[PDB]
Amino acid sequence: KEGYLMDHEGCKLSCFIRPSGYCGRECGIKKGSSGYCAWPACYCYGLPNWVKVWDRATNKC
Repeated sequence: KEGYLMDHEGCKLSCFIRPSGYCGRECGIKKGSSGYCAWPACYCYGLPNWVKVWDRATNKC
């Protein structure tokens, strides 16, 4: 599964002025296989199906 990671508040995880590879790391902590800064937010590939990703409809940010 792919999508934007969220923080604890339901906001997309920002990658404004982060080092390169930040989003790949954060995606990997959630067991994703790849990620990148889809500026301004981290986007992941290869997440297991149980991982919650951002959804605009239900956003709480």
